[PDB]
Amino acid sequence: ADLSASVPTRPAEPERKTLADYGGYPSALDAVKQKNDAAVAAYLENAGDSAMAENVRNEWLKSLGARRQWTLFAQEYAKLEPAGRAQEVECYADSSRNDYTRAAELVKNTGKLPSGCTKLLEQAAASGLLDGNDAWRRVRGLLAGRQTTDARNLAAALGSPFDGGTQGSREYALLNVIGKEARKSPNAAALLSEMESGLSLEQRSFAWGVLGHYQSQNLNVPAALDYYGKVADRRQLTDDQIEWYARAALRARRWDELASVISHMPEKLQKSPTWLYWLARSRAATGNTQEAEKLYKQAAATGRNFYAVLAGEELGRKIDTRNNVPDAGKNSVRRMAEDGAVKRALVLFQNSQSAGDAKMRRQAQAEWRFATRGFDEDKLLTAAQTAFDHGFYDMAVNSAERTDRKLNYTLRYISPFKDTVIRHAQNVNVDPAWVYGLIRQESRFVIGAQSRVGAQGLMQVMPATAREIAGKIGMDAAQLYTADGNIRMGTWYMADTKRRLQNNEVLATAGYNAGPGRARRWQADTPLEGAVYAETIPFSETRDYVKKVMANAAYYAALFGAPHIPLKQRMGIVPAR
Ligand SMILES: CC(=O)N[C@@H]1[C@@H](O)[C@H](O[C@@H]2O[C@H](CO)[C@@H](O[C@@H]3O[C@H](CO)[C@@H](O[C@@H]4O[C@H](CO)[C@@H](O)[C@H](O)[C@H]4NC(C)=O)[C@H](O)[C@H]3NC(C)=O)[C@H](O)[C@H]2NC(C)=O)[C@@H](CO)O[C@@H]1O
Ligand SMILES: CC(=O)N[C@@H]1[C@@H](O)[C@H](O)[C@@H](CO)O[C@H]1O
Repeated sequence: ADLSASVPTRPAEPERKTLADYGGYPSALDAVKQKNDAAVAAYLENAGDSAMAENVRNEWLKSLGARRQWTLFAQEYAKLEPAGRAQEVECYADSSRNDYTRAAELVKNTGKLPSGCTKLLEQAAASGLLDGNDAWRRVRGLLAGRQTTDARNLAAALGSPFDGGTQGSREYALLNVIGKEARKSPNAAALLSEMESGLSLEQRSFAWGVLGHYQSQNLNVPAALDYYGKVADRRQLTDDQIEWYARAALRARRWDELASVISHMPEKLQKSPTWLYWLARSRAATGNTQEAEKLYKQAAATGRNFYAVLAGEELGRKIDTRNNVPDAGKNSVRRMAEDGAVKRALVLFQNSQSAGDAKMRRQAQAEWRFATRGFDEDKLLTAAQTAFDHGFYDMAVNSAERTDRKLNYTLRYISPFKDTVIRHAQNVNVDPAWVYGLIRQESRFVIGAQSRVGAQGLMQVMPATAREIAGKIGMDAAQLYTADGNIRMGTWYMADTKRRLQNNEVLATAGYNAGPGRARRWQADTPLEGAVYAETIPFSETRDYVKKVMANAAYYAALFGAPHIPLKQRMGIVPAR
């Protein structure tokens, strides 16, 4: 195979123009918030075809839609690239044309939606254009999610308001069971059992789903399964509720019930790597061996993710990190940087480095995603190398991981900084592939990374945690902000957290992100299969984090040439508390 040399040649602008436009970008976003339409229009008038312009235009359109300025809205909406239109902007545009095409899928969402989309659904409901079953499921989901005003407004649009005498008032009164606080009460199940006979099938099913969901996410597995067992129509459940029913069944090793629950999930959820793999494990455990193999093949086909790897291992396939494509040609790598949109991203990236401007760097990321948005796989792999060469490490990974068939593992799983990471890992006796896997997920190798809550650097150590580490290993807490000190702190904390959690690497990974006390709370009174512990982590961020860090670690270990450790063995057994 050759990679194609075809690269885009979009109009380029001088560095001066890119930097001038960025100079005005924060003020343009402020002008949207201040409803200074003349200022926003002036910023966009001579903007390049950039992510800056797209972002300002999208934010402007949300404001124009909220203010029902439809002539100007329609004019600016048409200027967006279709794949660049924000969800809420699309909802406003369709609503302005009385087109409720999107409502049939949007109403399946049981949580907060942007205002334009929330209103699209209310308008569809008032015109009788919503499926009633789905609409009331959304009302219930909003009630259980403390979106009470949105629930009230949708019920009113359905013709049954909360202060009416009918269905809406009954749904609203059920907050004494399904409220965020009510559902935790020791008497919630007794209260629901007393009123059950007066509830509809759908109200009963949803309310038992709320109580089961709370118990399951609290890891009270027997009670969770008792409550979920009372759900007569499982399709009434929110997606989170039915996934937490599956998680309780998985954790209890109820393979039949797990398969039954998965069969009631939306098709989208059934076809996820998670539930393809665990349904396959259920079929294996019940002696449905050929069907297990079929499901493992489907899970393995979903990509490079945690469950695709575990599914491959059940088929006898181990990770193989050789590339199945050649390197991009160097002339194409050079010409890619000449494309106007790629150049703009590289200009903002390089100037963010030289000027120490973290906000400019974030907009450089946005320009990169914008520039590469439509790219076929050959262009993605070419642009990934362009990014890597310029030191734009997170965007090298971003572009390389977006392919489906053409795999360059050296750009998906970059490993800069080995002259620092490897020795710090060795010094505390921790697996370097695990450290690289953790860095990839934490920062994507961005030296200056800072999360919204203040986690800092390559290894995303919190200032309060850095303070404690510094006091234990003879450092100044400000070394958190240097690459070498950050890696020393993060590796030491991986090792210390592991020591505190029965020396288990799965617990340590969870504890790094959620705190050691959380990781320990999530253990059971008996041992847990490692992937079962991971899939039943109550915090969605940490659950996703553990699977991504451990899958990354498996790829790094293969690239590093370490003795082979199957991912299922890396997950191993999480000990009883
Ligand atoms: C929004 C979001 O999720 N951002 C995450 C960010 O949370 C991740 O950072 C991790 O956060 C967790 C949760 O706060 C940190 O856990 C705490 O860690 C400290 C230090 O180990 C624990 O305090 C100590 O507890 C012992 C036991 O009782 C006491 O003896 C000590 O006195 C006490 N020390 C101090 C200084 O108080 C604390 O209990 C943990 N919290 C909980 C709830 O268990 C964790 O350290 C932190 N990780 C790092 C590497 O800093 C971040 C990284 O994944 O990602 C996101 O930005
Ligand atoms: C810069 C930033 O926000 N990085 C976060 C990190 O803080 C978090 O621990 C991790 C969890 O998946 O996800 C990364 O994207």
